[PDB]
Formats: sequence, C-alpha cells, structure tokens
Amino acid sequence: KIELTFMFRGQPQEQTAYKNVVKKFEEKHPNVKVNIVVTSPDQYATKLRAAIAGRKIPDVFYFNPGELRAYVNSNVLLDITKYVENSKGVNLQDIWEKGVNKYRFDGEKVGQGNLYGLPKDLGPFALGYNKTMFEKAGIPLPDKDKPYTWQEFIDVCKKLTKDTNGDGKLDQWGTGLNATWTLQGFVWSNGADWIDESKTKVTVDDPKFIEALQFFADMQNKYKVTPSIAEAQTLDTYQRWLRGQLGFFPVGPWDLAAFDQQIKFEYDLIPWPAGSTGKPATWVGSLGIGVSSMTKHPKEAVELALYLSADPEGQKALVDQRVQLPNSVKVAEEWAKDPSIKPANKQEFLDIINDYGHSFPTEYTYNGEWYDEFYRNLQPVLDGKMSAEEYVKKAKPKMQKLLDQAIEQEKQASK
Ligand SMILES: OC[C@@H]1O[C@@H](OC[C@@H]2O[C@@H](OC[C@@H]3O[C@@H](OC[C@@H]4O[C@@H](OC[C@@H]5O[C@@H](OC[C@@H]6O[C@@H](O)[C@H](O)[C@H]6O)[C@H](O)[C@H]5O)[C@H](O)[C@H]4O)[C@H](O)[C@H]3O)[C@H](O)[C@H]2O)[C@H](O)[C@H]1O
Ligand SMILES: [Ca+2]
Repeated sequence: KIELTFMFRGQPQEQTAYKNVVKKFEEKHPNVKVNIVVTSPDQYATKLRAAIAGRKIPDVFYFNPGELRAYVNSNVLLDITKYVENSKGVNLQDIWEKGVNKYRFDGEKVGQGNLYGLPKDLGPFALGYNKTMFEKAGIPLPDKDKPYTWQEFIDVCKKLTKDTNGDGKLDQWGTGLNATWTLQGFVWSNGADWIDESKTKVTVDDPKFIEALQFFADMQNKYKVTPSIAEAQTLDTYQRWLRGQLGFFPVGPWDLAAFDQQIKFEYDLIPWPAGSTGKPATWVGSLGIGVSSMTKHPKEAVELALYLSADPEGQKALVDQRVQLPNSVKVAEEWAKDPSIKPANKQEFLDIINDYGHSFPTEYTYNGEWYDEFYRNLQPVLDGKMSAEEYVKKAKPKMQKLLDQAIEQEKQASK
C-alpha cells in the first residue's frame, strides 16, 4: 500500500536493467509499490531541477555529487544515516569508500559525517581498442599497462586510417573522441586542469591546458585520424565505433550491455595515452541515490536506495545485466579476475578507480555553471575555426565570473 516515486536516468539498456531490479525489490517488499519516472541522460538535469524548484521531490532519485552541498543547504536530501545503520545486514564498508564518501557531509565539508545518499556506482571511463581491426592490419597490439605517448597514439591512429574496401574512400579511422567526455584525460595527463588546486581560480589559459586542447582538436583537423566533420555529422563516432569503423573509443561499465548487443568485433581495454606527465589519466564518474527530505516513507525509500546500491541481490542483478561494475570492492576484484567475462582487461576499470582516475572539476565547486560555459562555446575550436589559445583567453573571464558566483552563493546559502 506504500507508494514511492523513483526518478532516474539512463540509456535504454540501463532503463531496462533498473526497471527489472525495481521489480525484484517489489517482489521482496510486496507492501511497496515503486512508481518510475525515467528520462534520457541529457533530459535528466532539467527535469530534476524542475521537481526541486516546485518542491515536488521524488522519494528516491539520482543526483550529481557536485550538487550535494547545495542540496543539503536547500533541504533537498534526507539525512539517511540512521536508516542505513539500522538496516539488516548491509555493511557500507564493503562498498567503495571513494563512492560512499562522495555523499557524506558533516555540515562543512564533503567526504565525512552524515550520509545524504548512496552511490549508484563508480564509473571509470576506460579506453577501448578494436582488436579485430589491429590484427587484420598487422599492427602490434597496444600494451595493457604502458600508455602510448601522444605521438605514438597519433602514429598508430594514422596506420589504422584507411580505405579498407578499395572504393577510393576512407572508411576506417584511428579514433573519433568526443571532447565532452574524453578531453579531461589529455588535460590531466599533461599536468593541467580547468581550475587550480584551491578550486577557486580558472586555469584553462595554462599553456599545458592549451596544448592538450589543441592536440585534441588536431586529431580531427590536423592529424586527420578521425572521420571528417561532415562524416561525424552523418553518423556520430559512438555509432561508428559500434559498427567497427574506429580503432579506439572509450568504454564505461554502463556501456557493456549495449556493446554486448551491438559490437561484433573483439575489443579490450588499455590505459589512455599520456601527455607530459607520462601518467595516464581519465575520470571516475558517480551518481548518488538520494531520498527526498520530504518523503512520507523514509524507511521504505532508504530500503530502495540500499537495494540498488549495496544489497548483494540487487547489485548482483545490476552487474549481471552488464550496466555497472560491482559496488562491493571484494566482489569487483573477483569479477575483474573472471576471464569468462569480457573485456579481458576489465581490471583496467579497477586500476582507474584505485590509481589514475580523477573527479570531474565540478565535483569540487558549489555548482557547475563555470564548467558548462567552457563547453558551450567549444565547438569552433574542435572544428578548427578558432585556436585553443584564442578560445581559452576569451572563455576564462566568463568562467571565472560564474565560479566566483558559485563560491559566493555557497556562502549565502550556507548561513
Ligand atoms: O560533442 C559531440 C557529440 O557527439 C554526437 O553525439 C554522440 C553521442 O554519443 C552517444 O553517447 C555515447 C556515450 O557517451 C559516453 O558516456 C558519457 C556519459 O556517461 C553515461 O552516464 C554514465 C554515468 O555517469 C557517470 O558519472 C559521470 C559524472 O560523474 C559525476 O561528476 C556526475 O554526476 C556524472 O555526470 C556514472 O558513474 C555513470 O553511471 C551517459 O549516458 C553518457 O552521456 C560513452 O562514450 C557512451 O556511453 C550519444 O548518442 C551522444 O551523446 C553529437 O553529434 C554531438 O553532440
Ligand atoms: Ca572505402
């Protein structure tokens, strides 16, 4: 008779997986009915923001770790600490500490104190390569541990870029990376970032940042190891990767079900190519599962969040359905070692989590508007109409004003 609203986002394979697992929850808890509100990833932020603006908050919902402090200040998230402590069996200490701590807040800083959510997952963003394509081309396979240098990466990408059917037109390319999701690793491995150490000053005008951004754009425009601008418009590079047209493309654990369904070639994971630091870099994503401060059924709502995040039965179902890696550290370690589950080097996901993955810069700031502004007007750089140097000099003060406002608005909302 109890009814909960569960609001979340996902690609089609993720929507199916979580709907299936919510049904398992309902089977286990016959007195609870869960009403689903689900959107595409791109639609989610707008829809959640509207719910919160109207103070019509779903009982259980996904949220961005960068919004944690703002959600606490505006009393959006229930303090679920005591419900989790009283729960039968589940020990959050089995779960990735990096994941759990993103949703703790002690009143002053993130990473400690009361629980205001549970981790949906950790989302290490690995680099995949098309092994079928390498072996057909006679090119030595990438090393599973030692990153390519940037020059080595371009060299191999050039070797892979060719006319394979002999009609005179290129139909296979080295790569086709999306700057929204893959620029970070190049910036970070080149010893740069969007913001400084203190997370209060924009640093995109760092020569190291400029070099990374120019290199990124140059893959398409200068080195020409990607589909052309027109070709990517015709069919985007994610789809071209699925069809076996690209040598390299990123892989997150949420991709695995989609790739199981659509990818017919053999692929495996490798470290990202490394810039001046010689150390690979990429991001580790996460989403939180939160409970509305205003929920009429806090026990049942926390029980649902726990089922998805930490319950061994719920987690097993999500992992079996190939939309994430295990939240339990020990389960993830034995998962990675199981050779019957592909990719062969899915250990790379854990290496990202444990060693060379970083957080998105917005996880450190009170809101992410300053960062969104960088990407909003980036495309002319990517299409070779504006230099990286010219763009970051123009973007920097716009970004800085927004970041300054985030910092101030924190001070005001936290009183
Ligand atoms: O800019 C050029 C564009 O390319 C063309 O569009 C094609 C695009 O390709 C398709 O997208 C493929 C997917 O994109 C990458 O995945 C990125 C995002 O990950 C998924 O979410 C997983 C989720 O996020 C992780 O957390 C990350 C962050 O961490 C926190 O700070 C914050 O809260 C999180 O946001 C979690 O760990 C994990 O659960 C999203 O689904 C996806 O967007 C992968 O390559 C593919 O999965 C799609 O069709 C187009 O977007 C166009 O021409 C042009 O726009
Ligand atoms: Ca051809």
